[PDB]
Amino acid sequence: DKQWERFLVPYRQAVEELKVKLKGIRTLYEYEDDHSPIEFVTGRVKPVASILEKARRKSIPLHEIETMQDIAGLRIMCQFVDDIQIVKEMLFARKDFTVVDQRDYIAEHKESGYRSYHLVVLYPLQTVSGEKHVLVEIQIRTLAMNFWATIEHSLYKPEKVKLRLQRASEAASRLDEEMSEIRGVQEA
Amino acid sequence: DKQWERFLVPYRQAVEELKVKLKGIRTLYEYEDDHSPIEFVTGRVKPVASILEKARRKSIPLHEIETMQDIAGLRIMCQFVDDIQIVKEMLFARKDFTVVDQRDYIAEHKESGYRSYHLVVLYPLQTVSGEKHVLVEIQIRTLAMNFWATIEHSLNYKSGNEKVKLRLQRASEAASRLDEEMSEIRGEVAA
Amino acid sequence: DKQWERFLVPYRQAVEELKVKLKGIRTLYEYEDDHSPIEFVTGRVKPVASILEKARRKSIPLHEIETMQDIAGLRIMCQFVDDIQIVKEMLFARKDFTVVDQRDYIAEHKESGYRSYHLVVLYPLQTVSGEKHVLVEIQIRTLAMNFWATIEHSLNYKSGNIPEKVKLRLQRASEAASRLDEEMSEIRGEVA
Amino acid sequence: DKQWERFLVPYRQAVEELKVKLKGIRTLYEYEDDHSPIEFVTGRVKPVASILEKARRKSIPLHEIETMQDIAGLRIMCQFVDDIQIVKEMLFARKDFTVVDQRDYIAEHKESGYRSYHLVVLYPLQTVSGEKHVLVEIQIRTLAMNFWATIEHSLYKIPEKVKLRLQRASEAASRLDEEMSEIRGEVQEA
Ligand SMILES: Nc1nc2c(ncn2C2OC(COP(=O)(O)OP(=O)(O)OP(=O)(O)O)C(OP(=O)(O)OP(=O)(O)O)C2O)c(=O)[nH]1
Ligand SMILES: Nc1nc2c(ncn2[C@@H]2OC(COP(=O)(O)OP(=O)(O)OP(=O)(O)O)C(OP(=O)(O)OP(=O)(O)O)C2O)c(=O)[nH]1
Ligand SMILES: Nc1nc2c(ncn2[C@@H]2OC(COP(=O)(O)OP(=O)(O)OP(=O)(O)O)C(OP(=O)(O)OP(=O)(O)O)[C@H]2O)c(=O)[nH]1
Ligand SMILES: Nc1nc2c(ncn2[C@@H]2OC(COP(=O)(O)OP(=O)(O)OP(=O)(O)O)C(OP(=O)(O)OP(=O)(O)O)[C@H]2O)c(=O)[nH]1
Ligand SMILES: Nc1nc2c(ncn2[C@@H]2OC(COP(=O)(O)OP(=O)(O)OP(=O)(O)O)[C@H](OP(=O)(O)OP(=O)(O)O)[C@H]2O)c(=O)[nH]1
Ligand SMILES: Nc1nc2c(ncn2[C@H]2OC(COP(=O)(O)OP(=O)(O)OP(=O)(O)O)[C@@H](OP(=O)(O)OP(=O)(O)O)C2O)c(=O)[nH]1
Repeated sequence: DKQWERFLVPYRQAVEELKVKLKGIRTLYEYEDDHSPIEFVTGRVKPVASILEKARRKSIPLHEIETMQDIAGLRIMCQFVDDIQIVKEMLFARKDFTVVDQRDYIAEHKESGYRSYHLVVLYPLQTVSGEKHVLVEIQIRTLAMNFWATIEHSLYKPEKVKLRLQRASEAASRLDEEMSEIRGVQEA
Repeated sequence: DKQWERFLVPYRQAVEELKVKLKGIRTLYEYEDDHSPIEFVTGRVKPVASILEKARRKSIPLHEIETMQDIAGLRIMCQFVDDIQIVKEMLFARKDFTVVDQRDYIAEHKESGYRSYHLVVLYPLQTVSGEKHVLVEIQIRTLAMNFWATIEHSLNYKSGNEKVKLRLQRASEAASRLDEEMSEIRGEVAA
Repeated sequence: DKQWERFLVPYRQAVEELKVKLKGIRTLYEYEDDHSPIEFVTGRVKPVASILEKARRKSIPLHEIETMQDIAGLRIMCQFVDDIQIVKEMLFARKDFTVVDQRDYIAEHKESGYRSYHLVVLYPLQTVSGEKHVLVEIQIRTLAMNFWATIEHSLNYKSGNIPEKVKLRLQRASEAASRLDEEMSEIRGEVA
Repeated sequence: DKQWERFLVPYRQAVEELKVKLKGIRTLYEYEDDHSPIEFVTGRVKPVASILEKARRKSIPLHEIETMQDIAGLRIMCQFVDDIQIVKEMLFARKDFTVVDQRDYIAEHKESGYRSYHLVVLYPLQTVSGEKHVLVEIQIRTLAMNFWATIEHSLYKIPEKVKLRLQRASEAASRLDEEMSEIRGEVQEA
């Protein structure tokens, strides 16, 4: 299976560079103190097994899984739902990649209960031969959404429970709105 | 402060080592692939400013701030409260260090609402002199408690000044219930 | 002095980024599994101390310290001198920055015998406040040159000033070193 | 297959941990106001291919490869040959592992020209199952040795005249090392 691992080399690289780039955004507020809209950033390559599986599901020819948009992904975590908008601004203003696609599951959460902002970028990768472009999916979401989705994604490992899970999601969504509301201590 | 810097180097070394060690557990659960009892591992050394400040408001003579327990600290993050217990039992079993204090604020949350399991270890550090020991506070919490704690902590960090506080209190309670509901949903899927 | 670390934020950032970008070049050879022209890659942000010194020397006003070429630097270590050309061409082809200066102290060694290939680049750091370009110096060396340069530098960190019997020579050291590389290149040549 | 991926997990972990432990040693000198005996530190685990070919060469029966001493290896580089003694002491004085073997190829340098000090330690990895011990081979060398060792290791790709030029290249490096420390001595007298 060296075949695919050789294929994923530029995806690994793309992710590592984007980790350093985005993890450093936060670092900019670190010497003006303030409040940073970014709490932390994670990154990952879809494991080969998952890549072939999803390509069948959405019926993609092995010759064109490049068009699969989340072989490489990064995840940005914020405190408040209004930070997501701010982070959006940045990623759009950036010109070391270019935004290609977007899916707002914060406005219209999924039937599962799932909430996140997904923006797919086109990352220009420098290689020994020339210049490749790989699709990276960045996912922006609050800690609350991240709490919900991390547990739900795991359960991967019954209809009564799909419902309780959807209930839990919105419970969590209210706890979001409540902290943002609480943030009205700005009255100082 | 070049003097301070020499004081904090062992603590930084201690965070870095434990960081790598504890991500060993996560790393290991990726193979034998069930859900890892550790989601994230972070670590920080207290900034000199906060070291002096925490010192002031607890007496602690500036020649005895080695007794301050959280100069070095790691935070461990778990999906489930069940996962915390596993992580707790792993730490007590380790030979690379020694537990010397624990404060269970999951059982009895603080007045502010804060929940977390706090474990204090004595970490041995090889040096150029001989062998140094340092106190490192390991904090364990769920994604849900981590959500509350991060947000409440930041708000407090702007000075800290009423009815807001009681809403924060209830907020912790909501999160606890979300935690409980997810545990129930878990054993429900056993079936 | 808290002004300095805020000043240096974009410098470490840029260094961190080129570090990951360059190590990736190496990585593109553990799969190809042939010879990689890059063995190691390091980076530094000049200490405030060194920055201040270098400012007076080069005659750089402190409010335009930005014009200093190596506040941020990276260093790439190669096996053979020929590897240095392969990396030079690679760097010149990259479009995530642009080359603005080069100094070939390999062909024309410095007085004290220091050898290396320096190229200075203009790096496009994205930030919240828009963009920003930083001058980053990339040094390129063989292991052999690296050996000499490291040691000489550590010595030159004794009062700066230094005897002329230790000055009987490290150039001779450096010429010896230069000949080792010469030899190693030749030896390699024997492939048959 | 995956029975290997599982085998190497304690080795990759022990490497990651020692990497952090040893890199930290130089950091003790960033405010020591002295010179650090460690310049840098590298780490690797042996890729399965390499592991197999070695055991099917040194004639090691598979079912006990965990006797093979360098499945996990770190490597310490120094400026001077005097540093190597110093680091060596530290390593011996450490309590987070025990030294169990040693090969001084600086003292007695191998037909090829190979010079470096090899230290073998038993590392007590805390695992979930308990406490595993794993053999890790630490290699200490000067930059000079490293320049030579690195190039020669890669020439993996033979003429008896070439083997000899290489031998003399090792010597050349060794002298240049000695000249360096010599130069270093004269510097101290000032
Ligand atoms: N502030 C904050 N950070 C969190 C939190 N949870 C996780 N992190 C961090 O997540 C990081 C990176 O994501 P991780 O998924 O845990 O994976 P990593 O093992 O760090 O691999 P990666 O670095 O991304 O290749 C961090 O540090 P770095 O990678 O930057 O360095 P450091 O790792 O030294 O802490 C974090 O501090 C959190 O609740 N709050
Ligand atoms: N070891 C060694 N290095 C040398 C020698 N000559 C020049 N260099 C270095 O070159 C560096 C970077 O490029 P420049 O100094 O700008 O190149 P030059 O234009 O030739 O120097 P110049 O501007 O004329 O003084 C160094 O880093 P810095 O010292 O500035 O910062 P650090 O110690 O952090 O590495 C050097 O130490 C030498 O004889 N021996
Ligand atoms: N967000 C939040 N965090 C809390 C709360 N209560 C305690 N913690 C934390 O507990 C810490 C460790 O304290 P412990 O010594 O384990 O227990 P305590 O006795 O309750 O603290 P104490 O000794 O009284 O100060 C922290 O680090 P430090 O603040 O000291 O340093 P940092 O800013 O790095 O987080 C906390 O922020 C709380 O009500 N909300
Ligand atoms: N460049 C170079 N390196 C040498 C030479 N001789 C030995 N070494 C190395 O020594 C290694 C480990 O040391 P030991 O096994 O303890 O010493 P020995 O008993 O002499 O080797 P042996 O057991 O006979 O094979 C290596 O790793 P491995 O090769 O096994 O794998 P890799 O380089 O990928 O790590 C070496 O390459 C040499 O003549 N030139
Ligand atoms: N926890 C959770 N995550 C969800 C849910 N719905 C979608 N996501 C995720 O969305 C992913 C990628 O986003 P998109 O492809 O842009 O959005 P969609 O088109 O809706 O996905 P889709 O085509 O339906 O699969 C994920 O990574 P992958 O699963 O593909 O791989 P991994 O989790 O390992 O990263 C998700 O897990 C959900 O209901 N719960
Ligand atoms: N301080 C110093 N470092 C040197 C010198 N020559 C080479 N190095 C190296 O410095 C490295 C980095 O040191 P680190 O402490 O690991 O810091 P980093 O730059 O962030 O690397 P890191 O990624 O953390 O390992 C190397 O990475 P690796 O490829 O080994 O691992 P690696 O691939 O891991 O880089 C080196 O080979 C020198 O004269 N002085």
